Amino acid sequence: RTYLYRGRILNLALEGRYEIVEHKPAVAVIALREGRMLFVRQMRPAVGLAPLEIPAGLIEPGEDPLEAARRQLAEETGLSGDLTYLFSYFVSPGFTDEKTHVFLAENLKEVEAEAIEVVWMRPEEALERHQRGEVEFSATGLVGVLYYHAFLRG
Amino acid sequence: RTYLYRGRILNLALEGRYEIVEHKPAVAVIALREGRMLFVRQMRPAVGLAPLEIPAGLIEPGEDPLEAARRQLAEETGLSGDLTYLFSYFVSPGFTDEKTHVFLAENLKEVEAEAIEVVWMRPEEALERHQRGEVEFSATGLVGVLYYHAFLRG
Ligand SMILES: [Mg+2]
Ligand SMILES: [Mg+2]
Repeated sequence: RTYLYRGRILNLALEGRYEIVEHKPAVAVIALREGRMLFVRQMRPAVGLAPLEIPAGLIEPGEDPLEAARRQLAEETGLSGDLTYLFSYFVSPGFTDEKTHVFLAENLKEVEAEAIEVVWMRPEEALERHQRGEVEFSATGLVGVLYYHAFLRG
Repeated sequence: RTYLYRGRILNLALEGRYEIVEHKPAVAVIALREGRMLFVRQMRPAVGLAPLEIPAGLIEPGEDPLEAARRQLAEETGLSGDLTYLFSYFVSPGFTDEKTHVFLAENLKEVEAEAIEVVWMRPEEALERHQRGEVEFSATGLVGVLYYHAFLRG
């Protein structure tokens, strides 16, 4: 593997003819309260709009997935809860190695009081708005919505 | 936006301090038959392993999402079916603009008879194997699994 670029959040390398973007692993947190899911929105220059996502971020040096999940939840929403590991996925294995570890958060407590907008919304409504073309989803946002519809309903 | 690299499936640009990877949009197809979901696996140099995915691929010039979905299903699995658009998502809006359009395929018919391995598997079993750390998921594979558990069960 030969490198063409070493950046802040990514490296661009060539492995033969394959173009590979190395990227730090990430975490995402699914949280439900009173039937609303905890979504967040922020300007995303890469896409030119603010898609509906769930608390997420990169895992930093020294941190493991669970710890990063805690930090991202607190830094983006000011909350903490009991986290449980759910599953993981590669965002787009065809060109990048970014892997995302998803956690479920329960018994949320506000521990703190912005570039990131906190958007509490019933998953049913998020799905409907998307179907109506009013909002876009990030992989984490869609995963949160589908996960809810599959195992957390009522 | 200034470009540092123009490749085959991606461009690397800088928008101020933001590192942005331009990528063609993609499609993914969820298909269930006799309780098994249509997964596919292939060597993915970017991740160094073969994660569990569902039929997917890039949308080529002149093609719209629905047409690309048809092609990817036929080229990777040799099947065709009645496709319905479900939803879309940005794989990782923090650095790339790759957007994936997901479709549901029903009434599958084999129209044709490999780098891509066809893996029919009950979603329940795919989820269990993943939980056991025996298989990894791509975003498309996980989305397929969660979608099934949420709206196609029985
Ligand atoms: Mg961070
Ligand atoms: Mg193709």
